[PDB]
Amino acid sequence: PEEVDVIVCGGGPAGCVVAGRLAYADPTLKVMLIEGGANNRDDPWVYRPGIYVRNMQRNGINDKATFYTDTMASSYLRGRRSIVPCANILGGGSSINFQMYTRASASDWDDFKTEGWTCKDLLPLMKRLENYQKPCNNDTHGYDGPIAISNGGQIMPVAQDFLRAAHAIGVPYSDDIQDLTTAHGAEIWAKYINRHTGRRSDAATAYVHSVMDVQDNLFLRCNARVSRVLFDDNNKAVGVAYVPSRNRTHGGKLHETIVKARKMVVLSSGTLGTPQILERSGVGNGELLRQLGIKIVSDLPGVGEQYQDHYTTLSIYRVSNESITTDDFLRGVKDVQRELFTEWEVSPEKARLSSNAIDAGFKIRPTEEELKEMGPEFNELWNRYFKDKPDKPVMFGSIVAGAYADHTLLPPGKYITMFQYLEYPASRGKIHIKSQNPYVEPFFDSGFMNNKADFAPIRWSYKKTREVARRMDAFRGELTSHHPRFHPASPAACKDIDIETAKQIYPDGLTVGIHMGSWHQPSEPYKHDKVIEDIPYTEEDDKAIDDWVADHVETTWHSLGTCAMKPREQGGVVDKRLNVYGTQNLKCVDLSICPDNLGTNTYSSALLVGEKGADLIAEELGLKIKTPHAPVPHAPV
Amino acid sequence: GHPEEVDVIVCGGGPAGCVVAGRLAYADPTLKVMLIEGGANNRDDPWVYRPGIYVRNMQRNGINDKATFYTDTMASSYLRGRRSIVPCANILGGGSSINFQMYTRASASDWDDFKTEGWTCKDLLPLMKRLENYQKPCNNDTHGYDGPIAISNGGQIMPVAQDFLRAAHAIGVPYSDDIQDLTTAHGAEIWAKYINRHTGRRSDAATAYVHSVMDVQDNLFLRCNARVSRVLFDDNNKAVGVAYVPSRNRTHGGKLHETIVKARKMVVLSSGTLGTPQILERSGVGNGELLRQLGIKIVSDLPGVGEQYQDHYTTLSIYRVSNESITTDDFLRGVKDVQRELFTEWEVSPEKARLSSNAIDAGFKIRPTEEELKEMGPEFNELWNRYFKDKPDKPVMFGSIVAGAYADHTLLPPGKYITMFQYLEYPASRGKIHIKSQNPYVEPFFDSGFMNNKADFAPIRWSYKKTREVARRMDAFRGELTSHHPRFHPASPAACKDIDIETAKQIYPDGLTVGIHMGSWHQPSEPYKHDKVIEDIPYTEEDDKAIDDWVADHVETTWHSLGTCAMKPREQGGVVDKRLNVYGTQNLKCVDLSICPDNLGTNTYSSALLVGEKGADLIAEELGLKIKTPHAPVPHAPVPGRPATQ
Ligand SMILES: Cc1cc2nc3c(=O)[nH]c(=O)nc-3n(C[C@H](O)[C@H](O)[C@H](O)COP(=O)(O)OP(=O)(O)OC[C@H]3O[C@@H](n4cnc5c(N)ncnc54)[C@H](O)[C@@H]3O)c2cc1C
Ligand SMILES: Cc1cc2nc3c(=O)[nH]c(=O)nc-3n(C[C@H](O)[C@H](O)[C@H](O)COP(=O)(O)OP(=O)(O)OC[C@H]3O[C@@H](n4cnc5c(N)ncnc54)[C@H](O)[C@@H]3O)c2cc1C
Repeated sequence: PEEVDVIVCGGGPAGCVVAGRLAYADPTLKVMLIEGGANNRDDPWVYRPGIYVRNMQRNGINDKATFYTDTMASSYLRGRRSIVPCANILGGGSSINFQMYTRASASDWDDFKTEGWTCKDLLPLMKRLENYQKPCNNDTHGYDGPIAISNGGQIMPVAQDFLRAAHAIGVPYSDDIQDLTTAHGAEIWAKYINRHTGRRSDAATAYVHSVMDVQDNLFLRCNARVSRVLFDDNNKAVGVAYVPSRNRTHGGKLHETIVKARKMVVLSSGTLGTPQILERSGVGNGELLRQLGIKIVSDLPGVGEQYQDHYTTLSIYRVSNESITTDDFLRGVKDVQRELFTEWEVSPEKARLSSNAIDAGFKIRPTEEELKEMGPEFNELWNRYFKDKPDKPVMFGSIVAGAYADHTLLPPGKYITMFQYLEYPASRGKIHIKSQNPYVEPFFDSGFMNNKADFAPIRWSYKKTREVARRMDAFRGELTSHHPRFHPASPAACKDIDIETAKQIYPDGLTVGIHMGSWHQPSEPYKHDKVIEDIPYTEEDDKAIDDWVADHVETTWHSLGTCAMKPREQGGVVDKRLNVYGTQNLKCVDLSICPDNLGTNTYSSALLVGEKGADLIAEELGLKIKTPHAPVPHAPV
Repeated sequence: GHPEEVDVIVCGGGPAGCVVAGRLAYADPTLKVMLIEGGANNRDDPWVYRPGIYVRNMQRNGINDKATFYTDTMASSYLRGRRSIVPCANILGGGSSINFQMYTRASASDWDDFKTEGWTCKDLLPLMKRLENYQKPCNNDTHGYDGPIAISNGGQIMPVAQDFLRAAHAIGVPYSDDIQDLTTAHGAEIWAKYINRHTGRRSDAATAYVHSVMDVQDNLFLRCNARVSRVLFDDNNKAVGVAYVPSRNRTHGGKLHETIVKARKMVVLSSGTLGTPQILERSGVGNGELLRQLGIKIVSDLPGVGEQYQDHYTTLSIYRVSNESITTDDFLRGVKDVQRELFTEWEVSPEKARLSSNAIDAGFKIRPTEEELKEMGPEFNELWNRYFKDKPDKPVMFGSIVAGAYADHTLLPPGKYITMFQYLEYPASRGKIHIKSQNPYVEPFFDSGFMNNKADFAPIRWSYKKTREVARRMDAFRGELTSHHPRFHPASPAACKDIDIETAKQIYPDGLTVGIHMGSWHQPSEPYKHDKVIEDIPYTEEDDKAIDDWVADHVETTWHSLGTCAMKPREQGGVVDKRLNVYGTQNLKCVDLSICPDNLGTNTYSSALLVGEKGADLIAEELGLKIKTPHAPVPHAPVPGRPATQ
């Protein structure tokens, strides 16, 4: 058509819930979901979980991601221009992400300090979205929601190996680290995978294609980049203008098509996308819009400010050749890939590919002792933010059964990577547009490590995750190339592959065991007997780690906080009901609205914001949300 | 044994024929009905029920026997001296056993324009829903959900589909959830298939209407491999039965081996646009001068028997694509382990399998602007005013991306391809088919009649340019296949650009021959740049004339034959009643697409079924039978009666 009731802009977790719930709640209500990227419906490069890694390739084929590079270099990162991707496909992150089922701790929601948003307030909505298909010992999960959650088809022998090691350095085992209370414990790590079908638990098939298969009131435009919201003379959002995904017209001319809104315009276009739409619509910092030739609808300085992410570091460790890992599949060995593709088709329920291979991990929190060696600047964050907040973790740590790094830069053999990220950083960034044009790259700043308090925890994490690695059965060495630049004589210096493992990789190789060049100090072969003591570290080694953090820290795609929800005088952008200040009929509901960070992989969060926004809109339209939701394609119920 | 007498005899087991015999046999288990089909039985044959191998059925290779080839008796000045080949189906299920399985529906006005009571759109709307089991989302209530024939997006949509839509948006053809809503003249969709979403099997009419009934009742008789010669008549021109001969003429002395089977109540003719007129003519029902010259005793003088042969007119614009693109070419080539990988996939999981598609996964119906109408000349403008002007639901051209070449790969270079499959919705040009002898094995006179009306050139020309602009904007695009494109002057800015160097080297990394200019046989395209600004190919009068030549050289049938036994009054050369009775006879109907008095803007499987549904209703009431809903459950399908997921 040209006109409908609710327009949802962006087809991410949040957007898919809003559009899907409202369209099901009332079949009269015409809602249209507009998404920049492509439709994901029945795409074997979405619904199969194991091929997740490739959606982060800058290979000029991958069209499922937009890559946001920093405008200028950062001193704090020793001169590098940070890259932050995000989804360009229906589903958003849910079509391309690691599928790690994590949840925030309880206090995180209370620290929003906003009525409607306590843990207490959201707990029932949390249960409403979840389809929990694994055991636990608490009452904290839901069992008839759309989003299937499990340990997946098969757990890799390294998972329990990681756990055995975590126990040995005094992290306790728990059945569920996602019970809203835990900050220091270790688990088998669940996925957004259906235990029964082997399929990825995307938001689009759960909430949108579910509804489109049974009713005719839900409209979908994919390959459609929403330029701006259309405004009234009294600032009521009337409609929405989108352009084609490609800029491939005659003479590169703009081609806007307009769609009009009777009731609501919803901005679910992501932490990076949403502030851009608001800013080119005329809703942002007044100084910026003036210069850009944009008439001011509302003057909001915090639009596109306070960029919060999680700060990833990837410690990589060499493992035994008998170890089962993803590396040969990731390199694209032919009949490795044929085997796992065939195994998934025949038996999704036991298939290796029905997993993300991130099968174990922990949330961690430092000791009275450990806090002494983490510097003054972090201790000030601790006393203020953490000290009397026992349910908040400081670092995340998981085991990927394979290298998560360009294998074109990795030696042969088997790897595991320790996937770490900083939970509540103090650093902050920003994103502003440089034009009315919706094809120009915007100004961008990661803001990674611009606060000094963020080094001490990551450094701590490096030494900790390493003490685990060294205590595992599968461990053979540290990939020197991808590790800190310790001094060769420091006791903390790396030790690379041992000779027995090397010889196994190239049994007829002429180069194995040639000392010439002294490029590594090899490990002594594996002894199951070996007694192990913690690696000592000097102030020198601690500089080396910091330097390593500044050169190799990255985004975790856990982007939030650019349209913050807090009072307008503080800088915030939305009401408690997520209305953009000084407009009518306009709400921003996605991770943009977070005023404060969460201790979690953020698919659970984006969904929960999406459930809450559906509640708020539904009681504003006098509509009642159905439970359960429409039956979800390819699922037994 | 088999019966020597029954109630109703349906001659020809196509879509229409299958609806009739099925609906009636299910409507009364006492009613004895015999379906006689010239082709072979299609039941549980993996070269029918797998949608992915459809291409093979048009091979003229000495092996394939699921098609009869009718060639023009005389060269056509209009095609530049070439004799035109039109195949039709030679198998139970007719075209529904061997076609592209593209789900398309006529526009509302097409039916209205028959100008015959009982055949209005709103008259036929319930019968349209009665036959469908629609297995995809759409934002309308135009479809049915408990009919026999399953319709879906198939197992796996190709990445080039959504790419094609992006390019079609870039040139102002709008996206829509459903272009088959009897309403749309201008728009682009993901194109559905006559393929059962859950089983991944071909939704042919024989299994859906006939085999279903034969499983649960004893009163439906099937006689395959039986060419219907002629209709036996009474002294009062009542049809009293039918005589058939073997499919293969391989008897002692090359002799005529006729078996007779009598009909108590009705003889139905459903042998297709090409078949039915011949059966009528060699029975004594057609042009009197022709029948008097051939020594056939005249039953009914109908000059319009085998006149007004219409069709849709196809052109195939072939383009080269990136080597990382997913296409069908290697599978069509017969690369052993590509075939092996795809046959295995469909066996294990038909619900997601690439073979559960036709690979024709996106397209558009298109209508020109006033802007574009000026380009198209006086003889197409006279047609527009006369036919399309105040008929806003009628499209001029159809267009769909095939994810591969639809052409002899023996004549194609290596690499990967896509074709813009294009056809003319409502041609002005008309053809004819008449028999040459009483013998049912001699070839008839034939005349495609393609392009014998100059009005047809201009819209196809406009299609070439329009689909070419769509090609040029795609992510997968790597050039035109010069060899299979119009003969532009090489200095023209409309001249073809063939494969670029980077894509070429990928084809043959260790080839000694890649990059040799010598011969200058192709103007290479410059390598793919994601950023590239594109501008439309400009054309001249000379370029236009090149394309008109290309159209005359390379235009073909779309297998959408209709119109040989037109339903209109006898004094205007019509052949049948508004109840599809053959003028001058009793207890004889035609129910197949031969009856259509005017074209329909659609892939005609939908329309052939609808005429069968209508024919069943007409015969039912004549016999006082009520048609049962839903029909007998369909082999290999699951138990369904409203919109659902999978
Ligand atoms: C590679 C990756 C790995 C991750 N790892 C994990 C993990 O292990 N576990 C976990 O639970 N979560 C993970 N996440 C985090 C989580 O998926 C995201 O935080 C979540 O998807 C946020 O949802 P959103 O709707 O707020 O934004 P998004 O998911 O990014 O969705 C935004 C959507 O809006 C569209 N859009 C942008 N601009 C426009 C426009 N102008 N018009 C129309 N549409 C537009 C985009 O195309 C996109 O589809 C990860 C994310 C990614 C990308
Ligand atoms: C290769 C191909 C591609 C096509 N593409 C599409 C598409 O993508 N989508 C779509 O919707 N439609 C398509 N069509 C068109 C569609 O299949 C036909 O319009 C439809 O099958 C016509 O049905 P019918 O009953 O009118 O005649 P037919 O389907 O031709 O059936 C006639 C039957 O009569 C039999 N017969 C003929 N003469 C005699 C005789 N003397 N005695 C006994 N039996 C006889 C034949 O064996 C045949 O089985 C295509 C057809 C073909 C062949």
